Amino acid sequence: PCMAKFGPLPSKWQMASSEPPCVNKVSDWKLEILQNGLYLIYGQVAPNANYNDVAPFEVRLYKNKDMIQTLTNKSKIQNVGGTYELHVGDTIDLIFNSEHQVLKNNTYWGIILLAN
Amino acid sequence: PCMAKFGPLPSKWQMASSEPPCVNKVSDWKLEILQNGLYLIYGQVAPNANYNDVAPFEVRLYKNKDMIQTLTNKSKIQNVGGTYELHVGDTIDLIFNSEHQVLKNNTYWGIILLAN
Amino acid sequence: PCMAKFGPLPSKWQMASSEPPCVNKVSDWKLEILQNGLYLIYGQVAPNANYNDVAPFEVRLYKNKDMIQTLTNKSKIQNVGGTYELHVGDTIDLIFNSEHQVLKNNTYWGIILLAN
Repeated sequence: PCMAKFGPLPSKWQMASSEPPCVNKVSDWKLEILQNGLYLIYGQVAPNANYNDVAPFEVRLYKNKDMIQTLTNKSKIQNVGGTYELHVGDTIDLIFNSEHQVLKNNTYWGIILLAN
Repeated sequence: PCMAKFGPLPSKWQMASSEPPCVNKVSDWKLEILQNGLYLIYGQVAPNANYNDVAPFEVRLYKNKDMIQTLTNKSKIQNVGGTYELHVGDTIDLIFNSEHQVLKNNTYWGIILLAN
Repeated sequence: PCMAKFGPLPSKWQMASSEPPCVNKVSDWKLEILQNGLYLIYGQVAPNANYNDVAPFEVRLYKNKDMIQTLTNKSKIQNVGGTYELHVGDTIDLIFNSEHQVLKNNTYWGIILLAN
């Protein structure tokens, strides 16, 4: 199997595949796709309940430059991802409006190659 | 493969895995997770069209004590589940506001282990 | 693996399975299920931005005669599908309110057999 997961704390990027790998980590919360195929993106955002800064609550999942998911709910744990056919060079990134909107000890996302 | 499905009638819990199993049935509509891993929960709620009792319409999917899905639509067949990384000891349960809100001959949920 | 995908242009139905096959193409955008099992339907609708005809915007996914997904958003790329236990004889079809509501060079759907 080829899969990767970022977080939650203490972990950053964790990876497991054969050679050649299907993905490579770019930086915290961001990955590049190295093989064409059918992937399942998964994970969860646990929103910090006592978040009281001025930035509105929003978490955004990016495929390349385009948002593919917006999470707007400050109370409940919400799933990230879905099923995506992805191509070589694509990136996936999870971006928080404020690093404190979220509980990084219970926030993560990952990916698994399902098929070519 | 490791998988399990509850219902629909006439069936209750049906299971198939190797030893040791990845899940074990707790009771009707309720399962315990026995291995850490990436699961896909699936299934459907077929709402009883002629439901006329006082209880409002709602079906709830639970992970442990927390609702992970609420189904509020009394007319259409609606999918249950999604992709969840689950841990040893976790339960998943499907709870109906009234056993008659739903058509148990066309209502079920199941689970498959995707990866460790 | 057993899988099939329609589109995007230039492609129509593309298939790959062992014998006997799990699905067979009926016609453009429409497939029949030949084996009972757990499938994942995937894909995306890329809405034509400059769509200005009288037909309202809607894309519908059908399981047999019943809509299982409605896509109503004229601006963003939106995912199609989810996880469905499907039976022999079932059809899946993707229907557009107007063939021009959508960019067929970036519109497709596919299916993969996950388990029996």
